[PDB]
Amino acid sequence: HWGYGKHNGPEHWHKDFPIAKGERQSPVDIDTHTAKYDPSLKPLSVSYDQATSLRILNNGHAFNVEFDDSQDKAVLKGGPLDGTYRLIQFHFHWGSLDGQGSEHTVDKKKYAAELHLVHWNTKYGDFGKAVQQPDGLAVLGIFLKVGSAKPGLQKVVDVLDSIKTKGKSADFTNFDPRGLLPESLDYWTYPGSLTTPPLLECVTWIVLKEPISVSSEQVLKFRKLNFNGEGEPEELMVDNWRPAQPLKNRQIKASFK
Ligand SMILES: NCCCN(CCc1ccccc1)CC(=O)N(CCc1ccc(S(N)(=O)=O)cc1)Cc1ccco1
Ligand SMILES: [Zn+2]
Repeated sequence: HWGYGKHNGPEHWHKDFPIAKGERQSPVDIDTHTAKYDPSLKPLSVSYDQATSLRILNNGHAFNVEFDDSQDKAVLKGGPLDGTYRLIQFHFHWGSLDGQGSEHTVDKKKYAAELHLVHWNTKYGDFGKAVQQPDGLAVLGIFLKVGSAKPGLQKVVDVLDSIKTKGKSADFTNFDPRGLLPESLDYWTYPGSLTTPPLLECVTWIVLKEPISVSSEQVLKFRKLNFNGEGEPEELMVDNWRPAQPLKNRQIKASFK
């Protein structure tokens, strides 16, 4: 159905998902000179000590590392958020070359990739209910630039050969997502949407200012994945990012001066 090619990519999504042209779509460009410091914003609380990763899945658009979200084990709170949001999965968006790949941009700069740690508001009971609410999800976004290797990413990189094609999964227990964070939790925040269909306007976005560095070899392995299923013509999983969407009547707030 939808995808990232010329015939089914982001410019086509509105025909099946008319919210694609909505009032709070993501991603957006973060204009750093226009984002206002909000001293009312609290420090983020990232509590991943008890995270329970389970499985890694190639879903035909990215790969997801899935977590046990049946209890409050890995949660995001504070910052702009009211209440408690449970980690359900993380995934990335990346490019065919290092000069593109991120979904959010910073003063129009594109990073090589972007990590999304996806959390749902426990007041709605399950993820499917949460996505129907304007405050249902919180996605923590982290930019990736190419330079030195990220040691905490290597366990992900090394399993990708086992999930090359759409629909393949592999056991992925005991992975610590704290190894994917940068040092600083300074962030920008704004109300937005899922960046893939169904594009629901249910996300509080929290985008960290500090990128993580990954090595060229690490991102090259991302680019060896396939959008296609096994025994189908090979289409490399690259450029699985949606471009920036109109900001409309929204303000991006900064946690830092
Ligand atoms: N059983 C198959 C799992 C598929 N799940 C169902 C999970 C579920 C849990 C409890 C109750 C019902 C369903 C749907 C799902 O995960 N999607 C991807 C969601 C998603 C998340 C982050 C981003 S992003 N890039 O913005 O971070 C973009 C999209 C599609 C979707 C559908 C509706 C909203 O989304
Ligand atoms: Zn995403």
